[PDB]
Formats: sequence, C-alpha cells, structure tokens
Amino acid sequence: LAKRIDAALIMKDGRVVKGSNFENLRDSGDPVELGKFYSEIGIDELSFWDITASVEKRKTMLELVEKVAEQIDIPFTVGGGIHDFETASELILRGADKVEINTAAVENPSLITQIAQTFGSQAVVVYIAAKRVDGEFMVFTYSGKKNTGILLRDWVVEVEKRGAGEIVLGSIDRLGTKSGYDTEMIRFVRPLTTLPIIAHRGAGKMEHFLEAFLAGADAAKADSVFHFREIDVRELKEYLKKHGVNVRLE
Ligand SMILES: N#Cc1cc([N+](=O)[O-])ccc1O
Repeated sequence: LAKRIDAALIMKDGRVVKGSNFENLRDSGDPVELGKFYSEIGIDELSFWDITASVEKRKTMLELVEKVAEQIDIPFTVGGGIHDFETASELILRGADKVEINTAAVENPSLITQIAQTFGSQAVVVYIAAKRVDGEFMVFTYSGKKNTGILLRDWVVEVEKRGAGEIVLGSIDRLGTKSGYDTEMIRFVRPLTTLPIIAHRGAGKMEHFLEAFLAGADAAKADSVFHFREIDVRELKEYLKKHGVNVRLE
C-alpha cells in the first residue's frame, strides 16, 4: 500500500497535552479542531493517546472518540490504558476504527485475539516499546518503566500469531530526540512479520520519514514535530512524493 503519515495527539482531560502552534485555530488545544485541521492538510490517520486520571478516564475517552467521529472523516485510533476487551469494544463502537494496546497485550496476549475475533485484525494495533539492553532488543511495558525480558524478535512473531493487524515500533532509545527514527530497529523487525509496521519516536526533519520508509516502515507516526510546526504536513508529503515514496496527495 501507499506509505501512511500518522499524527499522534497525546491527551489528558480532553485537552491536547501541550497544545500546538496553529494560530488559525479557535483552540489550539482542542483535539477535535486540531485533528480536523490535520485531516484537511494531508494527515492520513490520527492516533489519540489518553493519559487522564482513573476516575474520569473511561468517560473521557468515550467522549473524545464520540466527538472525533462526528467531525473527522479519516481513520483514527485510540489508546492509552486499554486493559481489556470491554474497554476496547466500547471505544470502537463509539466510533474509533482501531485501538492501540501495549502493556495489557504483553501481560495477556490472548487480548489481541479477543479483540480481533469481534472487530477483525485491522482493528488491533499493538504498540511495542523497545530498547537495546546488553546488545538485544527488549520489550518494555508501563510507559517504558519495565523491562519485560521478552525479546522484540519473539514478541513480534507472537503478536502476528495472535491476530494483530499492525505493529507500532516505538524506540525508547529515540524518545525526546530529533536524530531520526530507529531505522536499525525497523530493519531488524521487517523480515520477522508481514504486518504493517508503524515507526514512532525520533523524527526531527522530513528526511527522517524517507529513511524510515526505506527501512521498511509502512507508516510513520509523529506528534510534536507536527504540533510545534517543525515539519509542515503538506511539505512533508510533497517531499516524500518527490523522492519516490508512494504517499497520497490531494
Ligand atoms: N501511539 C502511541 C503512543 C504510545 C505511548 N506509549 O506506549 O507510552 C505513548 C505515546 C504515544 O503516542
């Protein structure tokens, strides 16, 4: 398929954490208005990742999904503390196209299969946060706090066997950097799975998107580079098409 450009919005209490620099918006911290804008300038998919407090979280995530589904017409995912099938199901039914799961899937891989049984593999995105430890790629849970001791190589294979539709490869080694996506990590995973690979963490300039697609990613996800306008989405898409990448333009 065409390569995909994804914008991720981190949220809390219904607000975009740290907003954005788009002065043309009524509320640059409103996820619906920001995501609608991205959908108009060439983002292919939106991912919303929620970190609100336990009490208000479930109702907050459902309201977000509901509000997004009304105004936005591109596919979108939702994630952040989705721990079980009933939570994932109610978010998809309320309007999300896919859910992103990480820690809960590592602790119970059958959760992938559960969700896929009812909603299809295409509704299940497994986010894999990985880091080099003593020379080997290991899987981390709990927002990067826990080395599971599971090898990336092994978790990828299991994720596909259990029925996931896509994998996000979040390189903890690149969090908060602008040096590029972890293309070595992407290239290590690419031969192990037939699933779409989404690159995450490290992007700082448009060239990094090209590098990740050459490494074998099928989609590239980023957030702050777009929200703080270090990279313009339509410039990025024109750049990638110029250099031979099959992306979608208007
Ligand atoms: N997608 C995604 C995503 C995942 C995590 N995470 O597994 O901490 C954090 C932020 C994100 O945007």
